[PDB]
Amino acid sequence: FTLIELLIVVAIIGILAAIAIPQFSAYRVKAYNSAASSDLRNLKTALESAFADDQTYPPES
Amino acid sequence: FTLIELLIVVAIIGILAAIAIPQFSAYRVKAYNSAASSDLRNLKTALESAFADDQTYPPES
Repeated sequence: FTLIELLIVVAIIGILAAIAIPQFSAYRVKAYNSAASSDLRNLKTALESAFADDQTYPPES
Repeated sequence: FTLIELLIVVAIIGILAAIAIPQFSAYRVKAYNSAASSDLRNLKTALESAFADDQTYPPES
């Protein structure tokens, strides 16, 4: 509308364009880690189930 | 739901994935042993029954 109105908008667009976007890197690597430790604690039950069938842990591959 | 909610889950999955799984090796070898000593104490009764039939322990094989 008025030149002064178009001077507040550009003064607010500048504000709302920098709101300290956080580093969402550590908060995701923790999920990838806790998939692998879960997966290992599960894998152990398969190994120690299979031993109590065969008196041996499985052959590799 | 919220990023903080997905930060407690990964903080608990990490806990419940390490609960000091014990070594269930000695607690099974004892069973295998007590099968063999039972089996021997039984085998002795067959030998010393067979003697009191024949005046001799059996021939081998």
